[PDB]
Amino acid sequence: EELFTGVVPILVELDGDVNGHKFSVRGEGEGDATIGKLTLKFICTTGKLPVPWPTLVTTLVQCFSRYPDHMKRHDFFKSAISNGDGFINERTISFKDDGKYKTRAVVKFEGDTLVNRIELKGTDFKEDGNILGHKLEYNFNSHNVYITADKQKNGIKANFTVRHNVEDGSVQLADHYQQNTPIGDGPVLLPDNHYLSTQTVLSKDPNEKRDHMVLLEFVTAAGIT
Repeated sequence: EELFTGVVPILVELDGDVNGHKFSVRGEGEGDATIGKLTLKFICTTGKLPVPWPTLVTTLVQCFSRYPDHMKRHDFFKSAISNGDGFINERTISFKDDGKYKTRAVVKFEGDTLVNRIELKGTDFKEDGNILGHKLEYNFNSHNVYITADKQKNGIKANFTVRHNVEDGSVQLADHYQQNTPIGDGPVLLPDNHYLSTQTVLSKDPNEKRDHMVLLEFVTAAGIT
């Protein structure tokens, strides 16, 4: 196809509930799948965010990952978007010794804009833990997202552990269980085992007074040759 040949505008909408605390996040930016780069700004439209921004990074469009040419057949994300009318991204994020997030999102184009609509539910968090107690540093480490084809439902699955730096020098782990499935019936390509290498830098908009997160991200596919 040709849907990701240049810079594409992106829109992210997230509605969540963590331990009863409801909230909403709006994301605006653009992506360039050719170099595997994302640049988006996120705002909490309901006031202050009840959880640390970094815990939402993975939830807040892997179709923008850079897949080297020889791995083009393994780019399930792009394939599903152009042959299956987008895809669904479901995850269970388990924070060690704390609560967990369960997320469902639909990723598809709306006009010339790639949209990621998410519903998030957080349960069993310690009101004084690293999440609700905002004890995580404002940064984000580099991770590898291991992808494999689903064994029974024409889709993929991924597993990886995100490492959140705690302000006391410790690290808060977040195990991710990911599942993707195209929204449409059409034939989408299934990949062989491989992973996505990711780098992310978080920052602030000096002129933004609402709770927010400016984000820069580089993702590259690897594991085959």
